[PDB]
Amino acid sequence: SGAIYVGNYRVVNRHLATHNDWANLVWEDSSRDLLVSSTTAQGCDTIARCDCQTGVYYCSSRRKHYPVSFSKPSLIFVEASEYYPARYQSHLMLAVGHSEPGDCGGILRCQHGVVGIVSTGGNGLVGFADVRDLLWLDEE
Ligand SMILES: NC(=O)C[C@@H]1CCCN(c2ncnc3ccccc23)C1
Ligand SMILES: [Zn+2]
Repeated sequence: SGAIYVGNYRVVNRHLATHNDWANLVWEDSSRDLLVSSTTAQGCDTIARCDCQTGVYYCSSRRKHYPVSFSKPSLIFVEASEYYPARYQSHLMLAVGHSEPGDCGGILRCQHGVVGIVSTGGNGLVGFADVRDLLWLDEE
C-alpha cells in the first residue's frame, strides 16, 4: 500500500483505490494503474519534473529503501493478475528489485522529488507507474 500526497491530491494505484477515493475522484486511468482523489489536508510530497533514470524506491516487504536504475516510461507487457488481464500497461518503468503485490504504492524518488509508485513486479523485477508527466498535480 502507499500513496503520494501532493497539494490537495492523493495518488494511489487504481487497483488499491478505496470507496472514499472513488467518491472523491479527480482522475483515473486503468492502462496506467493510476487513480487520483481529492484531499481535505495539503500534502508534503513534491513531484519530480525531469528525465532521471536513477533513484531510490521503498520496498515494504523488506522495510528498506533501495537505490535503482530504471527504464524510461514505456508500454510494457504485464502478467495476468487478479487485478488486471495480461495486458499492456503504459507509462511503466522497470528496474531490478525485489517486489511482492503488497509493495505497490511504495514511492520511487530522485534528486528532484517523487517520480512514481510501485505498480508491477515479479522475478527480481519491479515496475513503477510514472507520474512526472502529470503536470496538473502541481496546481489547482
Ligand atoms: N499494475 C498491475 O498490473 C497490478 C499488479 C497486480 C498484482 C500484483 N502486481 C505486482 N506488483 C508488484 N510487485 C509484484 C511482485 C510479484 C508479483 C506481482 C507484483 C501488480
Ligand atoms: Zn530527477
